[PDB]
Amino acid sequence: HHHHSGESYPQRQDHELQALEAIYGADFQDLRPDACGPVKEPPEINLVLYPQGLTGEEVYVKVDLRVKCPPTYPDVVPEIELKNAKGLSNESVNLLKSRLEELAKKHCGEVMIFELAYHVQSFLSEHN
Amino acid sequence: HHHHSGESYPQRQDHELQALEAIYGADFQDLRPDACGPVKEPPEINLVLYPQGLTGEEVYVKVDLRVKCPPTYPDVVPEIELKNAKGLSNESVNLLKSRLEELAKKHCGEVMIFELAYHVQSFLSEHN
Repeated sequence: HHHHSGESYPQRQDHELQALEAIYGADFQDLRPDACGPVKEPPEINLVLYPQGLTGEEVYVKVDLRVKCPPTYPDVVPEIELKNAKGLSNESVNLLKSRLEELAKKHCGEVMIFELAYHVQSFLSEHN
Repeated sequence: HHHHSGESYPQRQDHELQALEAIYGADFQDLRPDACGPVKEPPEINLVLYPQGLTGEEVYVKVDLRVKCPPTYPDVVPEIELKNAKGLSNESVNLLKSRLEELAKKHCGEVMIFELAYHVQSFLSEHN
């Protein structure tokens, strides 16, 4: 009745955060403060995302992907927010948020932030 | 004229392998032998993939995702192969391979093995 990997929800979430930091690096940020105790707060991360395959150093379209993973993630959808949108209209931001929440529902059962991030990168490329 | 991350192709490929090992763990395998010299062969990995959100311990449909990344990856598509297919017909395996190579073409410019792996997991769930 448990996931085939045999890992708990915190281990699956912690492994995804390590994977996100390895690929995105400085564009990834764990917004949780350094806890002096043994309790780990639910992960809240920020991903600065650019159009797919962006080159150079001059950006025109970008947005920050704010993801808060509840304890039952990824068996439940995470809290998705879009911040610091640049070069996007209000209708395009609402559309992207609706598509991400729709993607998150179909992605339940597996960690999904990598798929949400690529969906944003592909979306930004279509509006660039 | 270079990627916005400022990282080279080997660094982007090595970061993806570290991310893949963190999430998939034992289902991920680097098929490159341990080189005693300083030259790193092109990454050739194997991903044992199951239907999305598979529970229990009894598997019915599964396949291994064989990916070989050329030096210019991800600016060029990687070599994709499907091995050890279980519960899938020959037509379904050829379809999955065609969809993965189509996905890889649209994903050029960013690392894509995570998107290829989820596409397989979602595909296996539709044939389960």
